[PDB]
Amino acid sequence: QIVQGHNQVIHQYFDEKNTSGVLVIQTDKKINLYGNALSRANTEYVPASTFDMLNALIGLENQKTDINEIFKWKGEKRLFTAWEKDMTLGEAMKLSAVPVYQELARRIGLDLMQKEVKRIGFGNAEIGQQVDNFWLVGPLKVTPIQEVEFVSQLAHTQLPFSEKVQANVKNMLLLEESNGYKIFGKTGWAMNIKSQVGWLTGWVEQPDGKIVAFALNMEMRSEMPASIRNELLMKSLKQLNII
Repeated sequence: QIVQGHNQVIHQYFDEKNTSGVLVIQTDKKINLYGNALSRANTEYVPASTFDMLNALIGLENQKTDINEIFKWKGEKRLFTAWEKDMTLGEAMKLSAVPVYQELARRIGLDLMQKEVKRIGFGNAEIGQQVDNFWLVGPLKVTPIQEVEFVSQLAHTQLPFSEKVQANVKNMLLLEESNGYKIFGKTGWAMNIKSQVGWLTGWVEQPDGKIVAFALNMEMRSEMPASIRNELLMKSLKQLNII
């Protein structure tokens, strides 16, 4: 049941940021839509870094890597200085270090990747012929509703992967943690489109254990702070009494 939530206030929040966005909340097979551009909820977009969650699942499931492996930095200048080091898959997750996730995609290889993305049904499930950038520039696209369903299932260990793998990938995703409320998830930003999409997709684990999943999806400009996504998400979650 996908419905427009009580949206008068969150609408304003999106307006007051001069963006066009949607916030999708899933709380036990109720999905509510918020924001100032609700039609985004059913529009496919490149997932960008949010795909790392699925890449990691597939790689661990198929034993292409393990959570102790240290991915070596060979010495080349990377897009961010923070990425310029040896790191594990979990540290790569937190930093969204693309080269590590590209190295993992190339181990998985094109077939296995396509077969796994189709089995999971992630978005349009098209990865094309280039195994190491399909989630960055296309052709892979996915809706915000499809993303919230995906993270909700990960949070509940309901994806079609091993329980241990799912637990290991959840453990990589912790963003912030106060008042007994934990926020897990993954930002993404498809900086090269004709239109730049920003994601923050994840869930809240409330103190009593309950899970509320989210997927924020908005139009990004270069004028904006990267932090704008976390700011709009947290303001909205507070207004909705989810945190």
